[PDB]
Amino acid sequence: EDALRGFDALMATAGVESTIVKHAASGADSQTLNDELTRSLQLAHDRWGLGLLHLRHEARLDRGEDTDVILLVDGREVARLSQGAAAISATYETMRAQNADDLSDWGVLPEGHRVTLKAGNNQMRVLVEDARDFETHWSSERGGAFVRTWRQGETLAVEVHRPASPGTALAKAAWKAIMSIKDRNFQRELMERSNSVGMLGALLGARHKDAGRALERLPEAHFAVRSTVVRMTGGAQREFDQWRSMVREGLDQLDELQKTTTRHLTEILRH
Amino acid sequence: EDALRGFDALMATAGVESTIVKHAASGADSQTLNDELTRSLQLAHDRWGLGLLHLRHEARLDRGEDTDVILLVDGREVARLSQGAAAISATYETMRAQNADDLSDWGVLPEGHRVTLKAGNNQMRVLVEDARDFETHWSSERGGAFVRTWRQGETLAVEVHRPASPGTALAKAAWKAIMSIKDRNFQRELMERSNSVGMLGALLGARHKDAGRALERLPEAHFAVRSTVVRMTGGAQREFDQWRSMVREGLDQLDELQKTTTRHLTEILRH
Repeated sequence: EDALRGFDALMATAGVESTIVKHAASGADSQTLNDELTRSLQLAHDRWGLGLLHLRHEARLDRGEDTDVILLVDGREVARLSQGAAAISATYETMRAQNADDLSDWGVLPEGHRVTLKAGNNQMRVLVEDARDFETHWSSERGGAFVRTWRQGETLAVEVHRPASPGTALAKAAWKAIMSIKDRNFQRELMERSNSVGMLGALLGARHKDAGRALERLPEAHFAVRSTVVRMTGGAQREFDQWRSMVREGLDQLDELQKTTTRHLTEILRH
Repeated sequence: EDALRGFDALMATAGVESTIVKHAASGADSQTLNDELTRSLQLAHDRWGLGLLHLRHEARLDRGEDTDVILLVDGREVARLSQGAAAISATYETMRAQNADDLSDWGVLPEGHRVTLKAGNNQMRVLVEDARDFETHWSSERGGAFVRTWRQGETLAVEVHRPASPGTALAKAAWKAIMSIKDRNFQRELMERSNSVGMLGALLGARHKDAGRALERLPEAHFAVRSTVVRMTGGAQREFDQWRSMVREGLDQLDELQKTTTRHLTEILRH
């Protein structure tokens, strides 16, 4: 029964408007349900930013009962939702790798000479206009963000991410939930307790918890949103102006989405 | 019996030091003989410059008698040497295609955005240093030659060719063979006849021919050498200086080889 809501909560960690409950009860074709799951999962991963973009993430339904949702990588069974979110997180963590900096060391395209951008400006104009495949190293974009870009065939793509952590997501949403209390005496008491237990600790103590009893069961606890990817397949792929436009779009979507998730997080913080 | 010498003459049209007679009579393994044939043929094609570099040219021996040599393209039987050189030429001609100019329209790498180099200088430095695959359009090199370059994986390659024709090859070699007569009276007579029949016509009339009786049977009559390719797979592939060096090398080899073939041609002209 409960697999549908699990997956929806998972997706909800990112701006993923899953409608699986509106089709699972509609008798939708199993292959179309799986297809939609998979597209949702892939988008989810673009948002989470694990640097696992080099993999095929697929999602399936089970044939037996109690019907669960299988997470697969490259057609191999990896996880199931019934394992709880934390296990899925650790599973994905064993897959991710980081370089000398706190950044993904992987790269998207099959291995082999990722572009050492170094410096320069017309550096990439050549690549957008006159190049088959390539992928850049990370660009240390000054605006508090890191970005890289690649193209595969007729598809051009850019990703942007800020180094984040569910803990920063929770600090923001928890402080914001404390500010939204609108009960200065109770708020005062909780702020006073935050001095020793942090924002989250105080908020947990307010709801008759010992160490986040329901917290560990909920997804948002780990793998917050920290990245986004903009891609286009189509004539404009080499326009370059389109490329700056993608970058702008990506920054805008990153900021909007992480603020949106803090909004939803803060919301559930007060229930 | 005669297939070995046919192939050797074919190869001899280009600087191809075939030794097939030293191994066919040595009992060499059939697969190694075929392998060597194939490598020779591919080099031959680099020299001839048909713009068919996008194909797999392979050469095989026959199992029956009288054992002939099969020319294959992409594992399909295309021609056999027993067909005479002219037929092989026409066969290859149906394969070649030329653009708005007298140049091959094909390109090497699978189709899709060959680089419109247009103008510019650091245009390509980006590509040698920071690019996976690509291939340029032809470069109108001022030095009476056209050149283009591409890379496939860890292999970087450049080709250079001059627009030529076996007829120009024969005009040069024939005039040179007339000058090498060293019999000013006979030479005078043949030069006088050239006025109406061309150099080749005069030289044919000197050897009791009507329209090149043996000429049509010999390879050099068609598909002269007009191109060469320099390729490297190895660290230096992105050095760029190595790239200029390849270009220099290619021009040098083109000039040396076409002069060498004129030498050998002229030689057979006087027998």
